[PDB]
Amino acid sequence: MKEFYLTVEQIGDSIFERYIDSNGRERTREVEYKPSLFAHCPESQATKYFDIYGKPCTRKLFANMRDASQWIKRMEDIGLEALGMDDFKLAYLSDTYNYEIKYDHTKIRVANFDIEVTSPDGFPEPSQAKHPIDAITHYDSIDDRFYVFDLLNSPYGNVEEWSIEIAAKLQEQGGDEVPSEIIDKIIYMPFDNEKELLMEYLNFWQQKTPVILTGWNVESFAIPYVYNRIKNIFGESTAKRLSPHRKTRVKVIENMYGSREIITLFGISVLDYIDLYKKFSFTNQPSYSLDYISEFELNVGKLKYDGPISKLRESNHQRYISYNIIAVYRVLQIDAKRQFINLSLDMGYYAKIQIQSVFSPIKTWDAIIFNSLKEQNKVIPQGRSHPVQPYPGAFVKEPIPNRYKYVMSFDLTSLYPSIIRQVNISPETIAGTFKVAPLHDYINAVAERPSDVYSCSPNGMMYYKDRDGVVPTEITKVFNQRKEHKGYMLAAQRNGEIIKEALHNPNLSVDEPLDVDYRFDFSDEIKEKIKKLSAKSLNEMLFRAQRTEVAGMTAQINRKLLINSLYGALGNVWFRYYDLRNATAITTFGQMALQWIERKVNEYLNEVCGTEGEAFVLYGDTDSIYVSADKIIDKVGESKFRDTNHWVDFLDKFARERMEPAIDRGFREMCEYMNNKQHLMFMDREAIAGPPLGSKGIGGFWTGKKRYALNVWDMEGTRYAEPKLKIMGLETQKSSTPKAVQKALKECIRRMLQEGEESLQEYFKEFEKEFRQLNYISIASVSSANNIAKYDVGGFPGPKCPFHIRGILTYNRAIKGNIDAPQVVEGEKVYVLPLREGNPFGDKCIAWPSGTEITDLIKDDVLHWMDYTVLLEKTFIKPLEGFTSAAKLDYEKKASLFDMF
DNA sequence: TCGAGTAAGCAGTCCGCG
DNA sequence: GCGGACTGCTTAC
Ligand SMILES: O=c1ccn([C@H]2C[C@H](O)[C@@H](COP(=O)(O)NP(=O)(O)OP(=O)(O)O)O2)c(=O)[nH]1
Ligand SMILES: [Ca+2]
Ligand SMILES: [Ca+2]
Ligand SMILES: [Ca+2]
Ligand SMILES: [Ca+2]
Ligand SMILES: [Ca+2]
Repeated sequence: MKEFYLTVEQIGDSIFERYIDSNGRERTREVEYKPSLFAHCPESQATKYFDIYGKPCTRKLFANMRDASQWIKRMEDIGLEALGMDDFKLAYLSDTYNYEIKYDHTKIRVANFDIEVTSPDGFPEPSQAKHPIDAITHYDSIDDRFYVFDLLNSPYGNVEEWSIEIAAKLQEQGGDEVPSEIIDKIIYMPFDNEKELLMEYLNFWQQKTPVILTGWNVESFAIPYVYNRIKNIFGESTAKRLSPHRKTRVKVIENMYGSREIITLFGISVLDYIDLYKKFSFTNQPSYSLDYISEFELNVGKLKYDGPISKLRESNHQRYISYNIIAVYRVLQIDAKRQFINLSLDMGYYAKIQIQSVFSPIKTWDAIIFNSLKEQNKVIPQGRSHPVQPYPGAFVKEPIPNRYKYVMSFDLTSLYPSIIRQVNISPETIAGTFKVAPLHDYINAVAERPSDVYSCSPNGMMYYKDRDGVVPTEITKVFNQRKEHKGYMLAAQRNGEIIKEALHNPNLSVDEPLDVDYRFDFSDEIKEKIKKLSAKSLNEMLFRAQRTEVAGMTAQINRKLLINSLYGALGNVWFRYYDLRNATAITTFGQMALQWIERKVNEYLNEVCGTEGEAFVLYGDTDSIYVSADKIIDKVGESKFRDTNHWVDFLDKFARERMEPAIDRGFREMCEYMNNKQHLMFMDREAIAGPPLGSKGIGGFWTGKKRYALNVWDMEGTRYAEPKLKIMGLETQKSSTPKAVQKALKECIRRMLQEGEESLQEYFKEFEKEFRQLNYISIASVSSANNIAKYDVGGFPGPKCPFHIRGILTYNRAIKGNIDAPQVVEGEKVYVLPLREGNPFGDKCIAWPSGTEITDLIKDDVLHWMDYTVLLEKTFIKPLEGFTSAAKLDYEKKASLFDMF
């Protein structure tokens, strides 16, 4: 078995490494690693080492890591570049694992934990840790066991042992419904006192030391709480046993508004699942409580209990412990679906970094590029300081606000990475500059050809064509990986639609789901068997197909994120290869590419229609164009189509056989114009959209840039069983829009696009009539809440106080004096409701922590005084008015001459 | 919100606009 | 009442 690292740290002049040896055993070692760094040397001196620009370097081998660090400092004192990898543990990993790492996840100890702390006087601050830890559940991936540490005796109450038999039974039996599949995996340990609990936990931790440590808010709460509580009870040395090297650091995390403290445990890789979720999920959620996210991801019900959490252990210890266990399991269930741990491991081992560095694309790419260069005996440049400077981005076309009946969209494959590769954009491939014409002149192909020697971008930059830069070389590798996983994702998606179709005609039989790989398009044999299956089996297959789609989505979209972040890093001052010339080369080329192909598509369609000067491209943003297909449909005549699927087939074939070849020709000419290294502008059909055949639906509409809705029948080769709304930017897509209002606005849009004006009118009339019955949470707005203190002047709104902050200040006055009441936390999200004039809260709105019921003391008053009229006008009527005016229709029936009959 | 980038939309404050 | 200048927040890419 090939060896692989688990964790690596630098502690003074030593590297401390945990690793899996060639026999599959976990080991630890301390290595007196002697790092090398580099200085430029005379061309006369014979070396094998060259910088990225081809300048020769001499290697300097240091007696230890502190000597190397001191040398860097002195080189700055002299004013000379100190070249090489200054993060010595990355150099250590590069030397020690000089091959593509194959890791075995079954040997990696992944721990998932959660603690409970009863607190009568508000939130238990981890820096203080003044309250007993009364429960820990710690799941270990190697053992596949939930270890439960339960405090029976506390100053806040003495309790009886938790019962696994009660835990297992249904809620209807008085049980806790702990999932049957984990019941046999629970190892329950009760304790007579907190000191014994914590000592045993540390002994357990020593035996089963996490490599990856995760859970929900573990970095901000659980870890600092446990560390500080042990520190308070036993002293520092004992608390440091949470580190396998007995080293910890209090780390100050800073933002624009303030700072917070976390505990760095040397030799452990903390991947807090909340942070993995925020980075890798591509959602923006109204709440990030585990109950909220679990309900969203898994469709599990919120865990119900009577009274406040501060009294739960005393009143119902049985439920208290069961809920602690379930909380740990829910994170495991979310990871089973989303697979963010798998992603982090893949990425981390690929780059040869500490696994926790997957949060930083700058660190990830620094390591990838370093390792790549090192293989050629090339030497990385020193990082330099740069002032933050703005630079230009993508082009977005201003659409004419209107309905658009038939629409075909086209999109460039992985645009910015493709530009990097096509143009050959890299720190070491810069060849020089040329005199720039206005962008318009390049778009229309009237400007002089930039170069007959080098590969060009319309920002004035020229690049070598003789060899690929390291940035193109390395970005291509990850792009190719992304392509494979996107293939699996789309196959799974297409497979899901086959099952959805079959579910229209389920067979009356007792069946089992088919044992199949959803990552590959179903064979004819599989399709024939699916048509014979029961609804139970089909639904189970659909669930499995959709789970496979999600797995593929995680793998593909986050590889996309990584490569797009390499582009972004070029425009971040902390990146070793920061260069606004290269960042701007990419974006400016993109602006040209979009507008160039806009022209070419307009030219092609005008030719085939026999018309002159009309605009077929109605919209474009960054790398995509939207083409009006009305005239193409009208050339055949709607009466000649059998059904909706018939004109969809026709447009699909037209896009693939006619437009794509023309688009390809257009881009090949642009490549020659810019003298680029390799043609990689691949623009393929994305969406086919329109109303159902024979209906009064409008098909689609735009209100402005980044704000549109389309009724889509086929998306990237997936032919839907039922049409899918593609809605971008509109209020249905915003986390700030109330839940029930998103739902209502979506139905309004559906009716507009699929059914027409009259259908829209009847739904509006009903919503307006009934909406006051909707649950208050479902009609509350949502907002992040920053700078509460800034706008707080004696408990009242200061100058220019934002609406949501005003609401928080109102809440704060209403709960004043109560240490029990939930506090609004700076930087988190709040629900917001408007209040009718003359209300007892003394202001026009109130806000409270999102994902929660408002506290009982003020709930009745909030409900009594909620301003339904303002709520409706602001969240529903205003956006709907926007949609309908753009689409040129009315949400309320206009008076007619027929009324007088 | 510690963690790659820019474009650009809407809500709301403040206050001009005879 | 609406718009511009501005802050705040959130989305598309
Ligand atoms: O998070 C992002 C998204 C997009 N972009 C830029 C780069 C990207 O190539 C371009 C187009 O984004 P898309 O969302 O269309 N995806 P892309 O073309 O990169 O990939 P895909 O192949 O999926 O379309 O906009 C970013 O820089 N960061
Ligand atoms: Ca694209
Ligand atoms: Ca694409
Ligand atoms: Ca059937
Ligand atoms: Ca796109
Ligand atoms: Ca193609």
